[PDB]
Amino acid sequence: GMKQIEMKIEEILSKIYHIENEIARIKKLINLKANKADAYTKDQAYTKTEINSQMKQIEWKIEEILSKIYHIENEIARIKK
Amino acid sequence: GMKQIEMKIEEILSKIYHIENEIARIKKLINLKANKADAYTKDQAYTKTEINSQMKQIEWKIEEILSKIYHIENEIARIKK
Amino acid sequence: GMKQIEMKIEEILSKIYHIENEIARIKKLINLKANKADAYTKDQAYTKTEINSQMKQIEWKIEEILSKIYHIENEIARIKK
Repeated sequence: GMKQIEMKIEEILSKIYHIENEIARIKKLINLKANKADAYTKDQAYTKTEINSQMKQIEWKIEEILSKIYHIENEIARIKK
Repeated sequence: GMKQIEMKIEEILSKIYHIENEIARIKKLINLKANKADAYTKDQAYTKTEINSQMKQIEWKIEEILSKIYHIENEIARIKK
Repeated sequence: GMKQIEMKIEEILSKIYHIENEIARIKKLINLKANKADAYTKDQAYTKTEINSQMKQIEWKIEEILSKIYHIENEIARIKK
């Protein structure tokens, strides 16, 4: 009777020790994780694709401008010839 | 006396099983969390507000340029007439 | 004999109560962590440095353009004098 209880107690203590070691490992893993309060999401930041689209709009306007200037410089060269 | 100890042991074993199931769930949840080593924060990235401020300044410069170019093209047109 | 078993059961119940409190804490910590499904990383977003480089490239072009426009305006003022 006592022997059976003692055996169950030994198994219980082993399970508890194992749990305590799992919890220690979990605490270490948690500390490797980023906080919600810090990490940027779609609510805070643009994606690469979103930035690329905005930059592309600018770049087309730059190229159009350069093209207009090149034409202007040729016009001036014709006037002064 | 032995009956009461056995009952407590049953309760302990149930509690342990419950705890083990919670830990298993916890481990799976942790694995769905982003790592500090990967997640971008204010130290790594601009916000949408920061980007928007920079893009609006560029657009203002572009708007200034386009006014100057239109003016020039009209000046040239007058010289050639 | 039965007294000593009762004391080991008391120590086990104390350990379990402590563990339950650790688990409750762990769950609270996990809920403060950002999800992989939400957090932006290098796979979703540019860094400040990467944006700065792109913005510097645009700024150079704007500078080139402003210089060309200033030159052209001076050339036109001379032609019309």
